[PDB]
Amino acid sequence: GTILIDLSPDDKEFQSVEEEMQSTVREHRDGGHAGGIFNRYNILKIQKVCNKKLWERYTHRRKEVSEENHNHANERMLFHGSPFVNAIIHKGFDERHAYIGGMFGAGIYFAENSSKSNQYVYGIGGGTGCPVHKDRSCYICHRQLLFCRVTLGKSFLQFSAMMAHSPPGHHSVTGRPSVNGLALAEYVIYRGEQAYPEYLITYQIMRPE
Ligand SMILES: O=c1[nH]nc(Cl)c2ccccc12
Ligand SMILES: [Zn+2]
Repeated sequence: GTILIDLSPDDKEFQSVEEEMQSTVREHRDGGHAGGIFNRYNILKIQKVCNKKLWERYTHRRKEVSEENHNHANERMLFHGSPFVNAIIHKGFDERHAYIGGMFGAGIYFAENSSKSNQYVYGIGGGTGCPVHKDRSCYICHRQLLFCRVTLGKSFLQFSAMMAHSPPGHHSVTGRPSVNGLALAEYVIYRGEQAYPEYLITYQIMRPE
């Protein structure tokens, strides 16, 4: 079902996706423990993920949510890092991609900061790092992130001091850091059909000069 189309680095689509990656790196409170130490990426490949059944499943949900929310899907593009990226692009998001222990209950988490999603590429809190070197700051091994279409609908705003259900009458949760003024929002959805893994980004973190 799924096919991957490579974007040309010469294509403005590839460049705006790269731009969204690079411009949303920030420093993290763990000093790089989970995702490694870096200020920018070496982007290796960007692919468009194409799956007609998964897309129809997404837009069918999007229209439902839209209809329930002052005609507004509230659709965003957000990063998602996960060791199960191969399964997500083939079979879609589901409960086995839910972060049981997350701050906003058991759902599927996305971030505005690419560097926040990079923390999850090798597992929760970076797991034990790359499979080859066991290094959470590995500069050699190739990482992948998804840059996804996410339907938020009516989003419950939850300020944070940094499968379950949406709070009644809402279709997601906005987790908004209230202490770190440079940290962008995270978002949690509770139905796999509310996200589509539109781009697959293959990259390395770069060692700071
Ligand atoms: O990109 C992400 N992937 N996985 C998780 Cl649990 C997560 C949790 C918070 C913020 C971002 C992410
Ligand atoms: Zn490695």
